[PDB]
Formats: sequence, C-alpha cells, structure tokens
Amino acid sequence: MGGGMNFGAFSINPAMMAAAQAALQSSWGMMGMLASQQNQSGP
Repeated sequence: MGGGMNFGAFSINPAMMAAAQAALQSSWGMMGMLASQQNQSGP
C-alpha cells in the first residue's frame, strides 16, 4: 500500500499496516503454523 512495502510495521507505518494485514490472517495462520511444523516443514 502507500509506503516502502517491506514489513508494514515500520517500513509503511508504526505497526499499523502489519497489524491490519495480520489481524485476520493470524486465524488462517493457526492452521498453517501447525501444518508447516510436522506435515509440510521445509528448509
């Protein structure tokens, strides 16, 4: 969005863009973190 697009939490705004992106994505992240720990763990 409007900024340097790197982390969203610094390189756009103070936390704001990473928080807005991750707030709902963390719910889908819960299944992704469990699957990628022992069922799809890569290098």
